[PDB]
Amino acid sequence: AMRQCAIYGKGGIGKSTTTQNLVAALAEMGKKVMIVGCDPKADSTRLILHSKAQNTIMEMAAEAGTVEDLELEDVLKAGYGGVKCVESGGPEPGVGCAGRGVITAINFLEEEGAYEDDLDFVFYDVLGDVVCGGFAMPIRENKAQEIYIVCSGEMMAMYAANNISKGIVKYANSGSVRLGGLICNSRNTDREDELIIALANKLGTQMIHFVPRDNVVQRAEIRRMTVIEYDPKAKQADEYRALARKVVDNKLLVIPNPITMDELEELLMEFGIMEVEDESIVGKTA
Amino acid sequence: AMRQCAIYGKGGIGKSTTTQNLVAALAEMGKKVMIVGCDPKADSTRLILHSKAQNTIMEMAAEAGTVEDLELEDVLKAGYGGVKCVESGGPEPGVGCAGRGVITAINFLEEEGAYEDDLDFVFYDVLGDVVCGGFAMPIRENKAQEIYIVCSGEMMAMYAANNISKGIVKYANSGSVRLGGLICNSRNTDREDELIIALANKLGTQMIHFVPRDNVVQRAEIRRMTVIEYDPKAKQADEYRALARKVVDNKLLVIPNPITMDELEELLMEFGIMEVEDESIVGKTAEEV
Ligand code: SF4
Repeated sequence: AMRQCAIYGKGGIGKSTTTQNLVAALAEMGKKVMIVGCDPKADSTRLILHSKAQNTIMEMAAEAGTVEDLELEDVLKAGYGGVKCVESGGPEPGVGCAGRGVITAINFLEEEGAYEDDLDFVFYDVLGDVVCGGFAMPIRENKAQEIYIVCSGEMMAMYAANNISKGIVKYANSGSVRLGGLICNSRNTDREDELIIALANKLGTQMIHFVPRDNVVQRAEIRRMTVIEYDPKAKQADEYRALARKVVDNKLLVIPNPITMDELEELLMEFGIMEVEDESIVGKTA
Repeated sequence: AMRQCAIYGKGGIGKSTTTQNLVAALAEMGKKVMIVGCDPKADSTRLILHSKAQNTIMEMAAEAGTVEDLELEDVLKAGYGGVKCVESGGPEPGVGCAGRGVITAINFLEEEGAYEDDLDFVFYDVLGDVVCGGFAMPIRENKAQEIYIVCSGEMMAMYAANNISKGIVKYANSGSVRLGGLICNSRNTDREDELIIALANKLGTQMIHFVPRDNVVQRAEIRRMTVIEYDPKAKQADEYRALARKVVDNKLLVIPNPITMDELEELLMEFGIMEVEDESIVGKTAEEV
């Protein structure tokens, strides 16, 4: 039956590009898939639909008067391989809450029968900069049972993974939301692969796939498309199919073990990302 | 007469380093200052205190029962130049709202008379990666009158500048809160100064200063310090004394004119940041060439 997944991770490490490339690979294997974009920039569907910007549920609602008058056809678009795409829309600057926006989007999709239409998979594309109650809404309301965290071998992306893990610990007694694994979006940095496997081991999960950097991703991105669609023969295309294969097959759903800031520094030093701090020069004029 | 300011801007562009270097020059120049860190990392005070991490109000309250069981001395620490320091602390991951925490920290500091104590400036350091109702708390509740925006000549920094400006508009209508200027944190990107001068004009504001890239900032950072403390004769110190002098003298406080997404992208393209899109290759497979 339909699996409900979310991809969570920091901004500016290519999470949405990895999400759309994975979803493309899943359509190619013959799964029927929906992407529900929950990023405030609303950038989670452009490579499926070949568009500059999909009209969001917030925008279309606040324009049809309210969500009550909105037609599913203005909001749900089909793109590469029949993948169905919808955007939440981010909060209204200075007043909104992403928790309220995501609930509106989901409640609206249920009501119109989106979740029932032959779907194998739904992927919530969600921001993990700050893991407040708003961005955790898909977890609190038991909508994303299988979470995959995009990170990279850098402090802030790994801190965002840890905080996402703590969001999953909080809802543990409540429902069935589980961490299914980490995805490492490569930044070309030494031992990044080994850093994310070790972080996975300490979190009690797996690194499910290492996504390499390859120029073919940007060649496809400039054309508003996925690699699967642009160049089905590319080495990079086989890397997205492999990750799709491991996600379809995946049974390792856990409640993770969040680590301390001291244990995070310890992995980042051990893997050559961070240096010994020389406590001796602290507070001292030149 | 105490001036209540907020520095808003996206993460990963050096915002908190610029803020602390600005507060450090103001203290060097006779001013009594308080920094209220509002970033979830709670990174707004380390270079003032030469400290690894300042205890946050959220962490202390939860361990001490509630915020009512805290004393001022455990929360407000003084560092370089008499500069008073406080970290709100960020939301409990998965449950909390950043605004709930920032409002709890601000009521506690008023209640303990920390705003009456011979103060020239309060500076809130606020993350602008998403301008929800939470991170606008200092603006919705009339605590910050003058907002300055750190950006850089990068797409996401300037998208953040524009959403922060729309946040000011929502409250400036029916409030005294105003936009005081853009501060460019250089990334040594070509024509950055011009891009931010142009964005400032389109918004109705000024580019109050351009902060260059200088390796002497990391020399100081590495020792947990501001450049004014680490080497006042440095060229980069006068940069921070100039930005300070302009904030002290500033009388340009505006309701901004936010720009559309198209008007912003045409800026990025007019100054060589964003590439012009070739519409003829959109949707074209390699097999179609
Ligand atoms: S919960 Fe998170 S998103 Fe909602 S308002 Fe508070 S901070 Fe913003």
